[PDB]
Amino acid sequence: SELLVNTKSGKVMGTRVPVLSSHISAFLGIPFAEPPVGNMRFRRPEPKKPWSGVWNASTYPNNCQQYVDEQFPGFSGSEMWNPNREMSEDCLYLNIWVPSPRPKSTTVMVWIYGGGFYSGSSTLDVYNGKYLAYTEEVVLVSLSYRVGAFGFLALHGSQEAPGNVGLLDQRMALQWVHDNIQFFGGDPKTVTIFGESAGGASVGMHILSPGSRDLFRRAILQSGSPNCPWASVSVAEGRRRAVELGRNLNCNLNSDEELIHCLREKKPQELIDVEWNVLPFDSIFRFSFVPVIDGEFFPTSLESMLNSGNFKKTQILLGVNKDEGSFFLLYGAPGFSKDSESKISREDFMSGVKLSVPHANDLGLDAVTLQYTDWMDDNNGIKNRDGLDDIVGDHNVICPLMHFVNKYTKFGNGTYLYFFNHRASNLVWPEWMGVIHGYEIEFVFGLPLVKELNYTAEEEALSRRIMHYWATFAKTGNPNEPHSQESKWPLFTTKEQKFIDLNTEPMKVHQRLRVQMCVFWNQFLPKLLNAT
Amino acid sequence: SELLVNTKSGKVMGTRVPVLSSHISAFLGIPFAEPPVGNMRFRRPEPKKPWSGVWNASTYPNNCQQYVDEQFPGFSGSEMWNPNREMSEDCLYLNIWVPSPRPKSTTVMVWIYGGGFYSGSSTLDVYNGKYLAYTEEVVLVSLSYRVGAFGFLALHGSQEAPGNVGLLDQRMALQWVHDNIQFFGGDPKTVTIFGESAGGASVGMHILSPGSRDLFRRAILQSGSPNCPWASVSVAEGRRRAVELGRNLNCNLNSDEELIHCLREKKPQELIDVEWNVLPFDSIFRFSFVPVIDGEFFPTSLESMLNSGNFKKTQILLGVNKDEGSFFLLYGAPGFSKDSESKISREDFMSGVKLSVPHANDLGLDAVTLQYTDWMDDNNGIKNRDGLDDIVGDHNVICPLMHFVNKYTKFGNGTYLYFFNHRASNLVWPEWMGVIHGYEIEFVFGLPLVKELNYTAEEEALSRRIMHYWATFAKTGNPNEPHSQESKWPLFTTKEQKFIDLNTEPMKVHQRLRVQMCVFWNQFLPKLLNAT
Repeated sequence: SELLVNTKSGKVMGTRVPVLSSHISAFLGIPFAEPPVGNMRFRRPEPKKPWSGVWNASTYPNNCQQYVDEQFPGFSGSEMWNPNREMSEDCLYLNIWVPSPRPKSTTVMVWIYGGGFYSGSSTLDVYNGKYLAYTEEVVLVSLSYRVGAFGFLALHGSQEAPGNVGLLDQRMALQWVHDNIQFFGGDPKTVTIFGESAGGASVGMHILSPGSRDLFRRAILQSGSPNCPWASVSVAEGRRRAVELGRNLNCNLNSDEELIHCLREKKPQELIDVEWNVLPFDSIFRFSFVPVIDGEFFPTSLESMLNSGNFKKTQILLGVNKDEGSFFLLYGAPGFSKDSESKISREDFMSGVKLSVPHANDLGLDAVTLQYTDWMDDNNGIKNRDGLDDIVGDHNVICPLMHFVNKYTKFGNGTYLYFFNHRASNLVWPEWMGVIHGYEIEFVFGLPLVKELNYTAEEEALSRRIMHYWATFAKTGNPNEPHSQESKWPLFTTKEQKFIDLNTEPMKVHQRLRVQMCVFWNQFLPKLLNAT
Repeated sequence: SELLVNTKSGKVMGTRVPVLSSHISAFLGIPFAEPPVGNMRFRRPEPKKPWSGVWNASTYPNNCQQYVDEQFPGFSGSEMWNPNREMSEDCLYLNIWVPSPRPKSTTVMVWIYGGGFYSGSSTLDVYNGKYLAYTEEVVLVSLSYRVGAFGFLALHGSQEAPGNVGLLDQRMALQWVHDNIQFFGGDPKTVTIFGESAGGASVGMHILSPGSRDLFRRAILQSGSPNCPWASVSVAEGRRRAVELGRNLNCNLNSDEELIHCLREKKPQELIDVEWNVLPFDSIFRFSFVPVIDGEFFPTSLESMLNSGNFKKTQILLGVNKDEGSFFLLYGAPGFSKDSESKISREDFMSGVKLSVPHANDLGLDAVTLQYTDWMDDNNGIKNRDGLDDIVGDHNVICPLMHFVNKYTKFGNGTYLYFFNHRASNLVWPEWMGVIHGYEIEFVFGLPLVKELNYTAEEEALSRRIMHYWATFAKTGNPNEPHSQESKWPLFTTKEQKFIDLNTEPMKVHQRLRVQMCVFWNQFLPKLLNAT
């Protein structure tokens, strides 16, 4: 039977699903690790033990225990990101969408969801692999991993919570795809991993980490890179936050064993209720438990790794959205509202800068303010709003990704850069938010192809172009069709630095994506903060 | 007789001179102080002793001993600024141009020449007061003062070279105009002092210095203000340079008396041959002997004086030229040439920045470079040239003058700001230099009215407009005609910050003259250099 597959872990029974008035196979909730419950909490994942009989993979699995956004109850705009399944510590499963008839050895794409390392699910509607699997004829895999304290608590030195166990979760899932995807029709030597936000940062971390390098061929990074100021911390800050977490739940803090044991006796929702109380600064776009430079998963510091060429050399495709920061200002900076134009005063602009660059001294806050203010129109509320918006995006997503791409391209075997600047017509968020963080995803998974969702005809055309780029790149290492007549997505080179805009208009090639600001955030500010 | 005048110092015999096919009286070389020779060198000026008989004031006086530019022998462009008379330490005289018939009590204008405090003469062709005296019907006075070491050597604490004796020279001349201009038809209670470069800085210093405040009514400052980074030094740096000057001429340095006496036995040309060897840094737009904050001429520091409103409150008219820096880059920065487009490479751009902001640490040099570089076109030789040009002008003339005008307007009784951006058609300097430092002067003195000099018809029209502005302002405190139908030069206010462009096109009002950069040079950089 086409829905029956025999893997090295046991037999699996999938289910047939309808897609664009046709059908494909889906194997949902296949386990790749033992349930990390009880004494296993905070610990590294263990391989799932083989099972007898047939595993029923016809329904989605549970979602990892996580913080749930309730800033706008009912609002589809925000709930479409919340977990749509029972949350549980027993969350390590993966989903596979296979074309029909089953391929013999086709291209594989493994998706890693984002969520600031504190949230995210593989079962969201936006992440439905069937449209893409169907339209491009590839085996689509989406894995899951532990987030929040459950996946990133770090007490370096002990083996009960070494840290980065959330990244080890992903590596585990990748190891399974490597050892079993062949039985689903996929080609293990042609797997592209791709992600967004924290997922984009994760993809960049497997490219850097020696233990993960051999498990995939190519990589796609969307709005996120490993060297982002929010994606990692030192073992010291990791330890400092683990302790404070324990202090918030009144735990015996005499020793790591003391602390860990107390944290293991706690109910999931208790660690989550106080998780945000451990951040060192009053800030925006920063998260409690994230990856930590431990000397294992990451040999040395990320910057020296990028400078020494110590990382997997292959082809990569990456880019960012036009308005990456608006989402965090809405939820955290004073002055912004979901229901108003949110024109910001000088007062709130500067409060926003303090919140966006939390680690900067007064001299630094002054440098940032000067760099993003038009003194010929300093009280223009719309200019201060977009100025604040640019700051959060540049400092957190764009300038860090341009540093990675420029360092990578020096040792890589091919780079393709995009800039997504199209605001979907059916967006429910206000206009002042623009091309929002995470909304390029819907085009990548092809939601515009389904009429009932209500996208324009040009938006569906865009979705197919992007789906063909990602897929054609996953198969060949080049987003372009060999002898096509269409426009060519030029290659990014250390010299020319070309990139393309991605919208519903005739393709246009550009150069030096936001250089002015990137030089400020990557060369000047770091230096200033260090000398002072 | 109309050419005979009896002053409180003695009788003076002037001469009739032709101007625009007419005539006016001229009293040239009237002395206002005793010849500062011999033992009087470096000492404060003494009032000229009355004389019997008639003083012959029909020919220009000598020029103060000074450095003479020989960078372009023959070149009119540079020689028109060199002394056109025998140089001599006996240089303290003043020139008066009186309308004919002699007025009874008309407006007086006293001109103070510029020259970086190391050069300058009242007898240059460009400074001929007859055209202005004639055209606007005002008594025009041009004084002289000692420059270089002769007028600014400062050994604070001693009375043999207290410092600022060059400013005391000007004050002396002003005291004479105050006590005698009435006998020439001028009104002593309506004297406007006005100057350019070092002269503009001098005018601003009489506005600040308690001893000079009562000697004039209004002031006009062109391309220069008291708080310019090149116009003054501390008593310590003044002392440090006086000593080094003495070290260069092998003088006994055991005591001030030792040093001063040795410097007095030296021939004028000997102090001038080594004058430039005392600058602390390799620099551009910096001069050896300039005014010094001594606690006498200047009560406290200039910044606290401007902040406390401690200065003469009256009306002032000031402005700057579009390309104030090009002249110093040509003579001192590597890459620039009088005979080429001078496109600058990245190498020379940065060498230029090091030369322009001599007192900045590496972090500061980086801030400046970042603020003036277009990273989307960093190797564009024309952009690096104009970028360097903007830096020198902004840091040395424009941003400092905007700080003064903004501080003054808070306690003043009226401010009028201009931006001169018209390049004369007969300029002999290359085009890349633009609207050069000191070339608005020719329009102020009305040289465009004399056909033989070869100016366009619109240039002569501009010269009359400007001459009427300066003169109408000198008489009333407002550059505009009471019930005129012409365009109005708006008043500059702390709130609106309006200013006008001054060229051959229909007047246009603007706001916040170069705010972006002015905030950088006045608020951020100072702060950065102080914290680091």
